[PDB]
Amino acid sequence: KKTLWELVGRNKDALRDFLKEHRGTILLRDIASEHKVVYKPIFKRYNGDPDLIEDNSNDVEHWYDYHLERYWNTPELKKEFYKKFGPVDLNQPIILAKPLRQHNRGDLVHLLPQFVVPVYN
Amino acid sequence: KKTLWELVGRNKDALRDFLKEHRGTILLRDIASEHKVVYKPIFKRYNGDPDLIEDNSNDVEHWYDYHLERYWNTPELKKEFYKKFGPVDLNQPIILAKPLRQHNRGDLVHLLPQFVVPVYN
Repeated sequence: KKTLWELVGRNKDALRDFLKEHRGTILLRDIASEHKVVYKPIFKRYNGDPDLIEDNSNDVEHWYDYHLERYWNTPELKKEFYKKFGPVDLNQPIILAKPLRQHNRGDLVHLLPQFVVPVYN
Repeated sequence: KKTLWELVGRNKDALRDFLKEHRGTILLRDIASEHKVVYKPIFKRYNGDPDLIEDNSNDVEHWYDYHLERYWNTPELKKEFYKKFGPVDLNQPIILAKPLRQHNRGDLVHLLPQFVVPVYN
């Protein structure tokens, strides 16, 4: 697909490398939400790696379900959702990020690589 | 076309007072990008003063170099760029602004006063 998780072929080390390589330019758009917010990933002041939460399949499942339920909530929309994104990848990490919108100083979000596309890749 | 930073005497309190005085009648066109998009100056969350960033001249250099490399990245264009804008002024604040409609980079941009010209209504 065109999502970040497919672009790195479902591999957390490659995801971490990808984000690290484009630290100064990289933005992510949620395409699983109706309101196409673009987000700036958070990086760790130290080693310069992205701030990822690894191995929390519980939170992954929640975010996955949350989107399906909020935005793709009809039998029809549901078949397309699954066509676009596939079944949940419980092994993906969660990316720490802030939405590019006004007054975003506090705002942290958890994004699934499965649901985001790089801007400008 | 005289830039905002020139019009306010390269003084950062002068810049703040200018955006306060013209609130509601000025927009800002980014003239350092290929597409010269017009944005609206963001005012502080519960608002009198413009939402500027004044403490970070590494972010100033980042945005100045960013446009140079993206948009003026031939020998010819780099000359025209420099002749037009001059060296980066590290004393300038960063202007938080938002697009007038849905934008590929999201709904918040950082604009250099050195790279923008006012658009009046």
